[PDB]
Amino acid sequence: FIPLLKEKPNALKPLSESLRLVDDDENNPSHYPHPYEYEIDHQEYSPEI
Repeated sequence: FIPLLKEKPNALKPLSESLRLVDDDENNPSHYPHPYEYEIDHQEYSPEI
């Protein structure tokens, strides 16, 4: 699957290096990760929520 949402808004990382490949190690073959993963990585959440 080619990544299909090029918009990376309110994100902690751009979409470019987020659209890369991780290494092919003992648990995973070659595949593609997500655009907005770093925004989901350690974001301090909404205080009013």
